[PDB]
Amino acid sequence: IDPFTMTPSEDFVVTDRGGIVENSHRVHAAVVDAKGRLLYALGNPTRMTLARAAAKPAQALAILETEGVAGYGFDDADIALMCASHSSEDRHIARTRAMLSKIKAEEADLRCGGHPSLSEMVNRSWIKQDFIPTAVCSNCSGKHVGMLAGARAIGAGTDGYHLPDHPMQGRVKRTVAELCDLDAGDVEWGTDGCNLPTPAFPLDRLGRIYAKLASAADGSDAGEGQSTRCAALAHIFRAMARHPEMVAGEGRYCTMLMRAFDGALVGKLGADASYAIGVRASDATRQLGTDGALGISVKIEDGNLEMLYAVVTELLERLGIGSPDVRSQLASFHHPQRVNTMGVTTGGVSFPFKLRGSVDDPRLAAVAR
Amino acid sequence: TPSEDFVVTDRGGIVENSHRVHAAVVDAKGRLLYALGNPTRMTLARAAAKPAQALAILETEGVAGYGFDDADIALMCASHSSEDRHIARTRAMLSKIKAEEADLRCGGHPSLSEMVNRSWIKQDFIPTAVCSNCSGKHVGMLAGARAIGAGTDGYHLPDHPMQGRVKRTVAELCDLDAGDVEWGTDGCNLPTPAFPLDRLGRIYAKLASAADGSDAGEGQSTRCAALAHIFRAMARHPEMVAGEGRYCTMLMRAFDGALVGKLGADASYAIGVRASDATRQLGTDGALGISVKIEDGNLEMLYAVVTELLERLGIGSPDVRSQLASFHHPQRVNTMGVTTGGVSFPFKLRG
Ligand SMILES: [Cl-]
Ligand SMILES: [Cl-]
Ligand SMILES: [Zn+2]
Ligand SMILES: [Zn+2]
Repeated sequence: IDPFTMTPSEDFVVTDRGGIVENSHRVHAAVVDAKGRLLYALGNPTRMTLARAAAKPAQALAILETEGVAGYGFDDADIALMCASHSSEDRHIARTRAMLSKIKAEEADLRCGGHPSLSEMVNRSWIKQDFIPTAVCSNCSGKHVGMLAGARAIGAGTDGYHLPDHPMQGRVKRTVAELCDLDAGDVEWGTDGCNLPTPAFPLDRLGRIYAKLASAADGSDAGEGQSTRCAALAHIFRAMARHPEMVAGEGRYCTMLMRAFDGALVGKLGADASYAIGVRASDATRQLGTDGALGISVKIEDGNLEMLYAVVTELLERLGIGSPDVRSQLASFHHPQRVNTMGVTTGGVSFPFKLRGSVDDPRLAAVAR
Repeated sequence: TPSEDFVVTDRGGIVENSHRVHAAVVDAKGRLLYALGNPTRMTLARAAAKPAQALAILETEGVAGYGFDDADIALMCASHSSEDRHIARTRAMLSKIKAEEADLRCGGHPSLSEMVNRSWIKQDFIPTAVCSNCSGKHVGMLAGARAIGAGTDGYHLPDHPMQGRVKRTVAELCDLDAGDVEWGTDGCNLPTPAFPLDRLGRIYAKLASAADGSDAGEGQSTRCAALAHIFRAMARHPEMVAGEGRYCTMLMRAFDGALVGKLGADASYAIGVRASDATRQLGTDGALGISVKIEDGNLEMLYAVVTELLERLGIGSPDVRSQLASFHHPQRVNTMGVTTGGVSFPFKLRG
């Protein structure tokens, strides 16, 4: 009610029914440069956050930096599937089996389990057949095959490749902290749905990982000499952008986003409503005030995915990233339909949040909340 | 100032999501006894308003002649799972009023029970009007429109006398002026009210209080008698109010007449508790009402919080509440059988 005392604690996405507030959801977001400097924020941009599957490009880097993995001949689409929370479409299952074959492993070697598909259409096909998904159907199956590959390549057991004491998980933990530029004690660890260790760290550092992806892609495309790590980051970016259907699937936000942007960015979902985007240097990033790549990370405090995709699409519009025509491929996510059982629209979504970082009285405190 | 009351989920002790909780616990006159969050938050009651809409139906002149029974009234109060038995009862109620499915003005939707919906998907079933979770309410409004000789084609429109009756009855049960109730449109295409959350608790306290007064042989107005009947119908036929496995059904079965409870979509909940040792211990001499809203709309968190609140209020025994253990602490087990996290209730009741 007072535009001059607005605060991070008031950064919301709200749904209404005939103008009456239905639900409200707190938003947190960080927009960072290629070194992690914070450029813009919503909510608490340093919120300690479970990255969930948005950490997968970092886990893929740990796989690709494992000595001997290159000999298996994983291609870009295989790397994309390592980075994926796929919809368990037949092509994802088939590629998982092909990756198994490249390392001479079997489905029984996987330590992830089946689950209902992340795609409603795939799940409808499974329901019709009373199909029970198995390990090879896991949305994380590509990451698991990559972890198996790394365990085999260094001569570790494949037994227990998913456990924290295994050297593959030691490599993951170190790689995540290094990409975030954190000490190990500033990264916390739980266990994911796919039964791997999964990291939590300040939300802005998830943005920093993705800014580093995009920055590495810029350096590779420009022909700059790169470290082995930067070359591997550039390869991960390229793989995701070239095979975005491996990263998610038909009708999925990550796939539709990356297809619409045609190489300009990569993006990835984390469960419980986190999202991360790495944006290559562009006219839009320069207008935001940086000379290199950019990273964006978002968390919806209560975990609602429909709201996450609406907010991410709104934030891209506010940041001037893309064109209206590019972002219009995402219109169904930006303003989710609210049509009742008789075809009547009953309400909608609104975005009463305010990006900070672009000028207010110096006496307005922005308390991260 | 409202407290900062949350339910919080974790993964290995690391915070995953948090959800703001609003709750009101009120006496039979609506006086606020305990609260979480903002107990007066303006809130869409959604289907938690259905007992008030059922009252408007039952008070309509001539509706008694159709011979609706207790299970029919329960289905008027329902957000049912569209099980075959709910559809069958909808058709039986249509027949009682000499109407047809084509007269309904609600539409089909995926079932509120995931198990039912999977069964529909396997069979390529397209739900129709008679499968609406609100089908019983719609048959009741048809019945009221026909009973007073109003048109049936537009019984769902705000300008129809049945909707005028509903709008008046809701404000009267809330003890609000008409202008203090706001109205939107529900999923089933009826007008749907919003009012302060504590007033939703007040409606359910009046249900339970009427059940107590009928049980006790008090001189009741026709309205209190009808409220008592609604309470009794819900408690006697809780499977009509929701369905197998649903929180409302399991809650009411566990309590065996001691309370009624009802879900509103987007995570509101209302309970009417008959006077008991537990209510007297809370400091009231009559019935009480409980209303809850999860700010972000998460249903799993709603049922966890409602069950936690019952435990904090002492309502029921530990043995009775243990039937709801699966809702109180939702399972957090991964695809390989490993427990990955849990739910916590850092909130504190304000008295
Ligand atoms: Cl919402
Ligand atoms: Cl949650
Ligand atoms: Zn995983
Ligand atoms: Zn309805």
